[PDB]
Amino acid sequence: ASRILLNNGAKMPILGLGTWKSPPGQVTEAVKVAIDVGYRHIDCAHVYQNENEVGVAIQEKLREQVVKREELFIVSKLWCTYHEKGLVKGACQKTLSDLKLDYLDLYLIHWPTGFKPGKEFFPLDESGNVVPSDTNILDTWAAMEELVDEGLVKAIGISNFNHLQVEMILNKPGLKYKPAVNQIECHPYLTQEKLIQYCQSKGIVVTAYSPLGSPDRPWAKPEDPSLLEDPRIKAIAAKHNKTTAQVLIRFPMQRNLVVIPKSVTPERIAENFKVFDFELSSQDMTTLLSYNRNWRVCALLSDTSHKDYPFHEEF
Ligand SMILES: NC(=O)c1ccc[n+]([C@@H]2O[C@H](COP(=O)([O-])OP(=O)(O)OC[C@H]3O[C@@H](n4cnc5c(N)ncnc54)[C@H](OP(=O)(O)O)[C@@H]3O)[C@@H](O)[C@H]2O)c1
Ligand SMILES: O=C(O)COc1cc(Cl)ccc1C(=O)NCc1cccc([N+](=O)[O-])c1
Repeated sequence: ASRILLNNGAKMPILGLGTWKSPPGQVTEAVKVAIDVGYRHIDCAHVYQNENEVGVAIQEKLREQVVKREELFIVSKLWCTYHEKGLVKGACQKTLSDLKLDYLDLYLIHWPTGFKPGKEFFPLDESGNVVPSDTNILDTWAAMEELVDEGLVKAIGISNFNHLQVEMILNKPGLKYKPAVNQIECHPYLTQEKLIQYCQSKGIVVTAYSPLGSPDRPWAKPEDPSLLEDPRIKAIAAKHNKTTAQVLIRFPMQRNLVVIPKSVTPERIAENFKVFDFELSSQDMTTLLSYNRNWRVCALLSDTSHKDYPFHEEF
């Protein structure tokens, strides 16, 4: 199936378009092309600084009669500097205004860590440490629940939460909505078997981000492992007459994950969608899982001391 059922009764497309590092000058066209070739899910965030341009694309294709709103599944995320309960609605409405939408299908707490409120996305002190805010996960979650109650968003979820942090929410007395989704890094070098097992056992859908290894991440080092260039994965792709990326997107699909590869290149956007016409075998799957190195492309050492930093726990 093309979509997976969430706890709110809504269906989420298992393939979506990522937008981190899609420049505003190019993401409008990316999203238009993606909608043309069949994408219905777009992964957004305020911190990506391109939601206006994403919203221009969606507006235009609605106006062209290519899709209607109900067919789209638009996700955004509350940034770390807005975790205070008084700031959450404002942040959500800014995102809605930028995207020119009147609801989000899914709104996530982008990271469990709250940062000092202000204009800077990464507020630092004079020695480079990220400055935290005195906010906590449960209070932030209650503020997210209010967004559902007011119809701003149809579902809420989390991102980059370890299983203890997910448990905190599940075990909150008076909880009103369980998280629908946990969006985490996931690829053959970081296969997340225990966190996926946990999440799926609790009825939480998992979305895999950076499925191609985020080669464009701004802190990459030349010597870092490179998924798209891994000759072992290229070999699996050649035997299916598919590209490495296609293999890398199909892999989490077969683990009952949602997956959100990013591109601004029209040919790659189309290429990446062409993943429902082949199957990785059992051996392929076993092989790809065996490449795990517990290697993360997305972390922040300047915030390692945060009380809620998620990656000290095993999972
Ligand atoms: N929740 C969070 O904390 C979080 C964190 C990271 C990412 N995410 C979401 O996950 C999405 C995907 O992750 P990501 O952006 O880190 O990286 P990714 O999707 O793993 O990889 C994106 C990179 O791969 C290139 N690429 C795309 N398709 C390709 C293909 N068929 N062949 C060769 N290269 C290809 C892209 O280049 P071009 O674009 O130049 O074509 C870009 O450089 C993000 O955009 C964001 O929406 C969420
Ligand atoms: O967050 C994302 O979606 C992708 O990562 C981005 C994106 C942009 Cl626009 C800017 C900066 C980052 C980045 O340093 N993210 C890592 C990060 C941030 C905060 C906390 C953590 N943390 O580990 O607590 C990690």
